Amino acid sequence: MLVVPAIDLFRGKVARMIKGRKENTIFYEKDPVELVEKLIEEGFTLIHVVDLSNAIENSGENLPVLEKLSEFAEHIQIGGGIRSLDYAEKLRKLGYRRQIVSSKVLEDPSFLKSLREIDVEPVFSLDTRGGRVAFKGWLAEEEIDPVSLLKRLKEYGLEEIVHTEIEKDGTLQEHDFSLTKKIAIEAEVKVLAAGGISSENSLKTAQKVHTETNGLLKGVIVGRAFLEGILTVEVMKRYAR
Repeated sequence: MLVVPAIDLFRGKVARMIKGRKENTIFYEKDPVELVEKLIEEGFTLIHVVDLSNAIENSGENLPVLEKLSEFAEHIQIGGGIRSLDYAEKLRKLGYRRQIVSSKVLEDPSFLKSLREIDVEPVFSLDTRGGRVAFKGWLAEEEIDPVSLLKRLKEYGLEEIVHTEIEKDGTLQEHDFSLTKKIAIEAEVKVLAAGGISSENSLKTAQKVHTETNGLLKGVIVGRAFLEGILTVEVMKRYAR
């Protein structure tokens, strides 16, 4: 299956905001380009990159790094404030075909079709907690059943998502793959599992669910555990294949 290393970029540097809080931001002493280059060399074919400068500060400070990383764009799925077709087109020109989107799709689902018109694969970031859809701007919404939401978006062309159980990294618990499996099978969508991916058991389990779902669960995304060295590249590679 796929084992996708993930890194956040903020002001040109590899970063991480603890439990999604900007007031608690940390920077890793690792060059973003050398890091991605090493991952490509170690055999990883897909890397998850999030431009926090664009997402949080509406800043283009990370563009130069993303342009230097365009050399590996075919192996990168990029996210971070992608809310307009003009910006999606710019990233696609740089080679980023796989783009992570979320809030814009909830506001205007036709955005999905529009992205496909410029040959972008819109990967919807589905955030959940306790099995319920949990998005910053949709906390009062009547429907918060994951499968229900996805079925609605498939009518608009949705085919793949990143399913993140958002509280796992904070509660120091591992991913609950039963939910991911249910979403994959019932909504019939391709899924990359995220959140609580910090142990070999989680990788072992994901590989099993990868099989039980006949491939719908494409693999997992390793973020905090990857950058913190909790999950070594050796172990990650063992399940990459």
